[PDB]
Amino acid sequence: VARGWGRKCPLFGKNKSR
Repeated sequence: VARGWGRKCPLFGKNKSR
């Protein structure tokens, strides 16, 4: 359900996690 891990999931997408 999270095709955009880089954004959705933080642990996976630290970029968006900030």
